Amino acid sequence: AVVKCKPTSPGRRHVVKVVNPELHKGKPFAPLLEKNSKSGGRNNNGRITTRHIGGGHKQAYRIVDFKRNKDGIPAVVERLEYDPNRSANIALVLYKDGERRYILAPKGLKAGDQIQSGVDAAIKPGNTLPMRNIPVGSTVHNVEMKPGKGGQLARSAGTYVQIVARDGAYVTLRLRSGEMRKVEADCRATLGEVGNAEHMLRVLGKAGAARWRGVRPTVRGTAMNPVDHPHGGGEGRNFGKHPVTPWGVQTKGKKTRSNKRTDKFIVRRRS
RNA sequence: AGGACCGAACCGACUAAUGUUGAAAAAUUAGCGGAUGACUUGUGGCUGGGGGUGAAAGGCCAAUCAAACCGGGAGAUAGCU
RNA sequence: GCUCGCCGGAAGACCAAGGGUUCCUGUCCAACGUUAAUCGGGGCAGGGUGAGUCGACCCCUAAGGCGAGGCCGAAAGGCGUAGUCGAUGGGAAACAGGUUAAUAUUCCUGUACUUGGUGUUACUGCGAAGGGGGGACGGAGAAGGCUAUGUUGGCCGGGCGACGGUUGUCCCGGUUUAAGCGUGUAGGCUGGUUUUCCAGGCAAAUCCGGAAAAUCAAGGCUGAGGCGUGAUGACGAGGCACUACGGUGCUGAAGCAACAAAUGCCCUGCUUCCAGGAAAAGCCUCUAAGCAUCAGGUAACAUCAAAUCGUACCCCAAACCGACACAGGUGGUCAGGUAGAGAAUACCAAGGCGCUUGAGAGAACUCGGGUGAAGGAACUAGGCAAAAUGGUGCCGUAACUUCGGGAGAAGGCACGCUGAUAUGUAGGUGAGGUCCCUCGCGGAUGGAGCUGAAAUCAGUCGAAGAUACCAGCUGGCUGCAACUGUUUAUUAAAAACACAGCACUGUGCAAACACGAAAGUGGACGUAUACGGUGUGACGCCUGCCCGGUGCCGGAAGGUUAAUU
RNA sequence: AAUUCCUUGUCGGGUAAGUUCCGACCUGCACGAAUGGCGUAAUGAUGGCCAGGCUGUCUCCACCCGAGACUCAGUGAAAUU
RNA sequence: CUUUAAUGUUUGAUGUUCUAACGUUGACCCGUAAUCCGGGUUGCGGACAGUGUCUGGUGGGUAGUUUGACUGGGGCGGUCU
Repeated sequence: AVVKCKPTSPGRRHVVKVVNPELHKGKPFAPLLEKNSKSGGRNNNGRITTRHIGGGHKQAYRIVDFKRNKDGIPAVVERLEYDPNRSANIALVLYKDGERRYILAPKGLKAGDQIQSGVDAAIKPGNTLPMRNIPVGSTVHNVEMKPGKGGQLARSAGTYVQIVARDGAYVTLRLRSGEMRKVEADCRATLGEVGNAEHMLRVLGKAGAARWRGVRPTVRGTAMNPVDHPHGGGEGRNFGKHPVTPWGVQTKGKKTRSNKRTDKFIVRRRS
């Protein structure tokens, strides 16, 4: 659910919460956890490659099955769980064979729902089948880009891919960005939309929240003594030059796709 | 419940006076701000010089920073004292 | 040595880091000590540090480091797999008393405990570089039950007062005792037991997990403290023999109860929230490869080993970092009494210092402070500074407002002491006794005793009763920024910087981007409700016209147009 | 007006008197709507202004308590030249 | 020798298809109790991508420098034969 707190304190006026009592009020399944230490935006060389990364509440990783390769074995859900590594929720499933796994939560899934992966699976939210068997004009998530590696597309809170056409060994899709892409007609795609749609409605209401997520403050650059930034400074707020990133790139229209390796799977890039 | 409140420890450093070859190569006394947090601290580790880092001041990087220190090219050049 | 003074949440006590003999004793006084110096953290000599249980080493691992191979790189060399290192973390074991001039839970006494090795006896399925369980973990809040500690009484011992009174409801001192062993309570978690079956736990599996039936509801685990033992002891205020008043032998009475009570223990818990909260090993189990009248494993006893290094002293300081015996800085633990909300603050105990130049005089003037005639900001850039305000409870509290606030608005009233209501009340605690029992650390009754507010009435003293330290000045208009916060260490705390939110734009994953000649890493073990960049800067009303120029995003006919030919 | 040169713009408010301050006027030398515009409760060791209260801030200083200064003994610098 | 079509060969361009180089930060197997690497099998792309040399454009992102003299101070103006 969604709820807007009371302005009993400054910084609580506009903060909005996404409360969902369906989540698990306890610890997750340890066998599916591992070590994940914060990075700080630095690399093997120690330099900060990406900025605005630092601190944040401690986090444990959830071993999520982005492949769903346990075909022909129904699995029932047990509980929904919070995952900080991603914006979407996850549900602790239980296969008939006694094995447990983590997956993404579809739009209207609940505890006790049955799911089956493979080609002989039913067409209902949560099941996984190759796209060669999915009806055209349907909705899917956790889509794969290559057979056998695991879903990569539509893994966000309320994101979904909509299958729109099929001609041969490939199937065309409309991604949440509006792009029109075509991928092999053998990749696995789960039905339904990832259910956390109300996540985009969450309001932090104060700066400290962005620190819990690990977002360090972002200084503009308009006043950045010119040695640091092309925007530089000047007596007052002059800013009389084009918008440019550091290292000299526009940032306000310059398209920077230099792949030229696919040239086949793009149809309607966007806009 | 709170980046809530009064207020010590604790972290700060707004003003004043003293001190200005000082007790101190930036402190002291009287008051002051914050004080469950974007807090603070210990131990160890990573980022190295046109580079690092920076809630950004051209600030910090061993009392030294509009480009650290050491040694070297080097007895640089110096139509200037 | 007798006094006075100072800290006493330290200016006391115990350590890490660091220092490295500054430790104790004797001797010495050139130099060092901001003076003298018989003294000294000074000089010379000598002595001093005792561990199976504390710590390190060691076992395991984190961020991270090196890195056989190997990938990459003009050379140097760089990253990194398997692995190996790396604490600030996890991992078996000792408490009290006594003792040295200087060392201790290290030595002595007493009482214990732990992990291994070997051997003996009996019963036996034992086994890993594997599997699983466990270890294993967040913040906040809430009480409840306890202890350390403290208070009073009782008891024991002594005392009868330099000056009125002091054989009493008087004064002083003491009333301490551990780990360990057994008891397994308050209370927390959890439904157990027996068998059959199974796509999973990389192979196997009696253990994990899963599934279907049967059967009893009490089963087990965790767990402070209390109680008993440990302890016919030890310690013990004081006495008694040696007694150089330097000290040693023996002896040594009472050693209970009640109340209060922690920020610590039960609690790695309970409750709740979103920011969703380390790893590996040891340990407990599972079997595989393999070995079985073996080896191995288990229970009991006997016995052996538990090495090596460190331990002195200072450690908020005169011994570390600051050139000084420098008003500085420096992490962790212990946390007494009265008043108090309190680790504030004031006076004190234990304990430790009086700050390594003193004396006299009592001028200007400076520094740090007290007070003030009448006036009360006229001083001044400016109420700078100083003064004043200051607490508890009740009454009361405006425009505005995002309806939370503003607000402790402003303002007003009473605060002491004695007695009584009540020989000390409400209330808390709770004994004996009585009764019950699944007979225990039980339950209920019971209300002793202890403890202890607040309120009113009356009376009383004083100039003044929140008498001291301690402890908000308030109100009105308005600019800027929303606010909390943040920055020029060492002249700039601000209207700048950040900020939640909004917007444009890029990015379809071998993502853009960034670091790197490269491999490759971060971004991210993320996937457009996402990441990066730019601008603006809560929120509310809004964000208007112009694409000529620059740049960007696009297109097509033609013209120009490189190497190459 | 944190922007207004002429300028102490005019009027009014408050003051015995107000180049600052508040409220309107608009003749914008030279505001302007995300290098954001107009407002904005609340916050503020923020900038400016007006009151109450209290004050040695002043009229105008006076006395007292201490530490130096001054005298005596001991150790014994400095910048400058 | 003045001329014009299917063909043989020549090469040149557009397009379709394929695989044998190449790629694979796709799956699986082995070295091997190893998310590296290598090899192997298979699958998807496929002469594209990518790299190298030459080359046009872009390029304050990063460097090395220049930015005159006279002058009733300099600058501005003005002048320089």
